[PDB]
Amino acid sequence: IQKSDDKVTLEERLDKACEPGVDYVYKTRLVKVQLSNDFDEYIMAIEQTIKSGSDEVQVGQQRTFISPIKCREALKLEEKKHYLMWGLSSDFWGEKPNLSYIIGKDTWVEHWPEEDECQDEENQKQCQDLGAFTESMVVFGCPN
Repeated sequence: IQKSDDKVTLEERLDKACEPGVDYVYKTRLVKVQLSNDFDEYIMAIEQTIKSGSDEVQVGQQRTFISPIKCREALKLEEKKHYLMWGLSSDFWGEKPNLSYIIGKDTWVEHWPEEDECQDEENQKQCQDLGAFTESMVVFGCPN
């Protein structure tokens, strides 16, 4: 989703992440990046489950994000970083114990800076929006 992180507000995240099309909302980390000729895969671990969907995954379990190689320069996924990823349930690929996901055009990937990295003035607004995002969907959920 090519909306910029400065152009999106907290209320835009509240409107987009509470849609019934959007199935999963997670703040997570990634472990392994495997680069292949067909598609690049990301073994990725659950840090929090902000909004669980049709996949029953627990905190600390690992899943796989599949992206095409042309998005490898576009995603800019660096290892041991935190990312906010949401999206729809149409990106189911495998079966239930071996579920794989697809980074589609409707998949929201955002850089989540760390707790020390919130101390910068450039990352203050993003940390405030993402903290109020977590404190709105974890504690109170999504209305309608």
